[PDB]
Amino acid sequence: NPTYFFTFGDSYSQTGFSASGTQPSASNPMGNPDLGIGTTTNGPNWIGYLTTTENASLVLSYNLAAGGATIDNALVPAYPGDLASQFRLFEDVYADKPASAPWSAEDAVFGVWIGINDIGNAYYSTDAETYTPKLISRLESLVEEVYKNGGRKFLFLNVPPTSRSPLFLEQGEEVVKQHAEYLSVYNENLEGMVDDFTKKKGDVTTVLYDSWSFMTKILDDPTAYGFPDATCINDDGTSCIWWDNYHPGMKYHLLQAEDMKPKLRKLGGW
Repeated sequence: NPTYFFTFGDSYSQTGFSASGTQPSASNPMGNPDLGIGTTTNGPNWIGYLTTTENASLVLSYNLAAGGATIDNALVPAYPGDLASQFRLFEDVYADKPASAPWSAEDAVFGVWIGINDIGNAYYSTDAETYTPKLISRLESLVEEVYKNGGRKFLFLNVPPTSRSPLFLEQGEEVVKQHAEYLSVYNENLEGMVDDFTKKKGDVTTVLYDSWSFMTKILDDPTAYGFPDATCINDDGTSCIWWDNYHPGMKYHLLQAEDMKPKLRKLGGW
C-alpha cells in the first residue's frame, strides 16, 4: 500500500525525473533516473534517502523539482521550471489520479522545498518584511491547487543557511549577514503560512521541517558529524559538507533524511 510522494523544489531536490521516463513502482520506487543519479550531492539526495533508506513502508517518488527554481517567475524570476511550472506539470499528468499514480487523500504526501533561489536573487533588492509575504502567498496559492485536487498531507522544508555556503561566504561577512537576515524573515513567514493553512483547513496533516536549524548545528560543530570544517568543498559528496560552492553533499543529505524520519511518521511513509 504505497505512499505517493510528490516533491517540488530546486537543485537541493532535483533528481532529473521525467514524467515520460520509467514511472515509480514497488520494484523501482524513484521511477527514473536510477537512485543516486541526477542530484547535486554525488549520490542520493534527501528524497532518495527518504524513499528508499528511511522509509517504513512503500514510498513512490514523483520528483518534479528542477534546478534553479524560484516560486514564480512573475515574482523573482530565474529559470523556466519555476515552482508554478512544477505544479502545472503535476496538474497535467498526476492531479487527476491516473492508473499510473492512483493516489488519494490518505496516501499522498506533497513535499515542497523552495526559497533558496528567491532569497538568493532578491535579498539585497527587496524589503523582506513587505516582499516575502508575496512569495509565501504565491506558494500558498499553489498548495491550494493540490488541496482542490484532494491532497491533504503536506511537508514543507524551510530554507537552510545558504548564507554560509562558500558561494556566499566569499562575498563578505556583511553580505552573509544581509542574506541571512532576509532568509530568517522568509522562514518566519513560511511557518506562519503553514500554521494558518493547517488551522484554516482543519483536515490536513502538515509538517514544517526546520532544515535551517539542523544544517546550522552541523556548520557550527562540523567535526561532531565527521566533517573536518564547515567550508571545504569536495565533489565526492562525503569528505566535506559542500559538494560544490552552493550545494551540500550526499553525507549531509543522509544526515538530514535521518533527522527528518521521526518528524515524518505522521505523514504515513516513515
